[PDB]
Amino acid sequence: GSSGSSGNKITNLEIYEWYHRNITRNQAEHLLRQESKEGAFIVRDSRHLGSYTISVFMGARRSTEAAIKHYQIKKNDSGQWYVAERHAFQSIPELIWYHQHNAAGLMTRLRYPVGLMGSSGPSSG
Repeated sequence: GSSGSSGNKITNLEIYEWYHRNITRNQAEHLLRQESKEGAFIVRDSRHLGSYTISVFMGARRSTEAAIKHYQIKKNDSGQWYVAERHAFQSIPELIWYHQHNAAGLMTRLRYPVGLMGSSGPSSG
């Protein structure tokens, strides 16, 4: 089971921008699609569980199509978050703290930290 508690939680992500909360698969990807540039990454919650998933834009090879990956952040017995299942951290905002400078997990070096306030994008129709 999963039931929150009374009051605000210690962990604060909303403060950041790369932490896209209150979104869904479509949103995560959609946002990246707008950037369509290697690096565009983000962080959302797993409607399934109280976890967090990182959505990065890989982009096709011949820049002809779009590519978006989804790295689910799991936790080990040591209650540490990890994406590459090789480097465990103590806080969510800590795992990406380094990654940004150096992936360190067969992942692209985050370049464009897609934040809540997106740059700009046209509307369907």
